Amino acid sequence: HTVRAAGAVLWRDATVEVAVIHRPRYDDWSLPKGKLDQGETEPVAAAREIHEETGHTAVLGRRLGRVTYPIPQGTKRVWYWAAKSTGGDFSPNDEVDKLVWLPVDAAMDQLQYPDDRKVLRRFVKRPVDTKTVLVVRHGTAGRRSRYKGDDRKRPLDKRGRAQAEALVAQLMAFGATTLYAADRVRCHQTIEPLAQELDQLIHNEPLLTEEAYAADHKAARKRLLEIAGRPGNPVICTQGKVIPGLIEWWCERAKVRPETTGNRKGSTWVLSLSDGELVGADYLSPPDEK
Ligand SMILES: Nc1nc2c(ncn2[C@@H]2O[C@H](COP(=O)(O)OP(=O)(O)O)[C@@H](O)[C@H]2O)c(=O)[nH]1
Ligand SMILES: [Mg+2]
Repeated sequence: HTVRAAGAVLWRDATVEVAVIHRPRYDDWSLPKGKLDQGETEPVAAAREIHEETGHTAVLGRRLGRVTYPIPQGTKRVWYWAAKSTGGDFSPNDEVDKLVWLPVDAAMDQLQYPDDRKVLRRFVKRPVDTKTVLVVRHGTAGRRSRYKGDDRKRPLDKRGRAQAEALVAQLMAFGATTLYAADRVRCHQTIEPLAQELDQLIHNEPLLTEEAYAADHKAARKRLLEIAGRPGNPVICTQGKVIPGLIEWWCERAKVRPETTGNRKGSTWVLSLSDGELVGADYLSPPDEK
């Protein structure tokens, strides 16, 4: 069998130091990680494990790949994120009796596992103090053909409503702060729950609809870059025939290679930016898939 897990390179600005945790059961030094709970997405599990094992709150940034290791029951697969500490503090807990904050070179020597050193090597390979643009395809909204009335007003269905609710924890894991939605009800409804959680208004985006994008893709590219340049971590909820065009264009321009890809309803692209440059493009499956 295969056990899905998530973890992080937790880091702080002491000047970058990384957290290394000691687990006395095994007597080893590692990166924080743990298994996904039922219904949990990898990013939400990573943030929870950071809090349970280190005592810190954090904001996830760039994805740092996956590590597979054998366990008695079969295989454990762990997706890792860079995670900047935002608060909290370490007190000993069930799994961890010691935490040390080390510069990356010293942390590399402290780690027990070759695959944790590979993760830390990926961490240092690019900027970590990043901002994040979260591009979300709206949730499930039934069929255009079975809908009577303006297609623009077609609402989320029950499943899509559930996806919208499940996206709050996932987008908050990345420190979402500002909200944008293509001019379609189904796009606004996907981030409505997040708008209530943040108490933030959704800015309507006429240029990022399928129809607008098809007629004027250059206006849409320029609008994406403008949103990306504003302070904060914006969420942009749009449509299936818009997102691949925008993501592939930006990744080809920046020479960024996405490790995963897809375009499902409810999916999220985490775009990591440093000083205006794209440095990561991480596709997350819908919260009720995978
Ligand atoms: N190769 C490898 N083994 C690990 C790692 N973490 C834990 N283990 C080993 O895998 C087994 C299960 O540990 P773990 O995955 O932490 O699960 P838990 O301790 O039951 O929560 C134990 O033998 C661990 O020593 C790792 O990063 N790599
Ligand atoms: Mg283990």
